[PDB]
Amino acid sequence: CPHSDTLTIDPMITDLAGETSRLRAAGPLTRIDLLGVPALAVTGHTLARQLLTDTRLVKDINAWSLWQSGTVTRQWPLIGMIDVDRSMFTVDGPEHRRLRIKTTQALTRRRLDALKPTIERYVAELLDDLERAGADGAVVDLKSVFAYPLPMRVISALMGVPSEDQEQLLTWYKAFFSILTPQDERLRVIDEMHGYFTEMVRRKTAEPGDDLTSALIYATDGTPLTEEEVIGNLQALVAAGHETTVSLILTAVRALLSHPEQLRLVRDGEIGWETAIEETLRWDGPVIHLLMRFATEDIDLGDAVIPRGEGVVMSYRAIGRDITVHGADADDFDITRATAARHISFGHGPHICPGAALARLEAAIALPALFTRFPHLHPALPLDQIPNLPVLTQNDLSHFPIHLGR
Ligand code: HEM
Ligand SMILES: C[C@]12CC[C@H]3[C@@H](CCC4=CC(=O)CC[C@@]43C)[C@@H]1CC[C@@H]2O
Ligand SMILES: [K+]
Ligand SMILES: [Mg+2]
Repeated sequence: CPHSDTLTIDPMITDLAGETSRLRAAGPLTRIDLLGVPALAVTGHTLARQLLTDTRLVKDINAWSLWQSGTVTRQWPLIGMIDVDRSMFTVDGPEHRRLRIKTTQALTRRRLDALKPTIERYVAELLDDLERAGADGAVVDLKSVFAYPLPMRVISALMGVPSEDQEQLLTWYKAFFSILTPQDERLRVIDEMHGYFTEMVRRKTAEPGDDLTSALIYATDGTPLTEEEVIGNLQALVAAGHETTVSLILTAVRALLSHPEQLRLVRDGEIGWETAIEETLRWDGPVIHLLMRFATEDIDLGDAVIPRGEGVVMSYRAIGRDITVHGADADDFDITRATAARHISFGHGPHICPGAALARLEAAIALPALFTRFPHLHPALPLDQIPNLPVLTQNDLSHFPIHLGR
């Protein structure tokens, strides 16, 4: 714990709070190390906003000098987070809008109303599971019984993933995200995931349905998307759709239970559940780091330069704790704070999250339904002793022991 001018991101997530504070105090641009690979980290709000609209920063991995020289390869444990197939994720420019449009149109709040009953149905279902599990005052894992399955169910409904394949998806993703997965196994899981979605796209081509995957395939709007692009989008939509939303639900519940006066505020209708959700995103949101962007040429920030070829990471957790924007109490959870909804936790610029409306809806429906159903819900384990899974880029809580109460 001597001074270092490069900040190593610990992959066991041993001290997230401290690391997040360190990242802020070294910011708003600072050198980080990711499992032995160097990059810059944007930890400031204003500077992130600027760079996320800066055209000289591209997603394409071939723009990465460390990928050109071959000093970073597929053996890097984080490689699956950026070296993926052509999709809205990995593209920039006029091409990019073509890859987003059907998704953004499908995920407008008004189109989402059609999905609302389905979400309600799954929330009711899994609450029933919660009732049965937590009977006779037993300790229950809120994640595995409620928060983990709900978002997969919902995104699978939207994309048209069959009910019976979802378990296997969840197993893959656990392996994919965990630092502890052997790299040879992770890459194999990555190939198996690719294989599954390739066949899902072929199936939806042969027999299209009332789902977004079928819309990605057959476009009214009216050049049709290629096979790589449909598959690519599909992958991005399910992975993101599931992994982030799980976190958002668990962190909201933790935040509110650990600040019961504030839970009271939303229950008695003085602050919207929605606002509670926004402050959760600012304070304790699903994304820790977002890999990764690359400079097509030198980028001059006045008293700093991002060199051509260099990798740039968006540290969205640190950005949410920005004191310049949120004030001295940034590190506090406060759903009444004036800047609650002024975060960029869904991102900014062209690559801004297209599912943001769905995420907000899922949480807005899930949270009041949870606490209405179980008003004396409380932790069977001190909330501050709930550990993160060793997942470096994602705010992935391990387990959430509760009693239904009463
Ligand atoms: C709490 C929930 C969520 C959080 C915190 C979140 C956050 C983000 C962020 C920060 C990005 C990109 C930021 C950047 O490029 O720098 C993103 C991209 C994306 N997200 Fe969301 N997201 C959430 C839920 C979702 C949902 C529900 C979906 C789909 C239903 C989704 C689908 C996508 C896709 C496909 C991309 C890549 C978009 C692109 O690069 O153009 N995410 N997510
Ligand atoms: C980075 C991310 C989790 C990993 C996702 C990413 C969307 C694109 C994507 C496609 C894949 O095939 C692997 C998972 C990834 C790399 C998600 C967007 C927000 C979320 O934090
Ligand atoms: K690839
Ligand atoms: Mg120094």
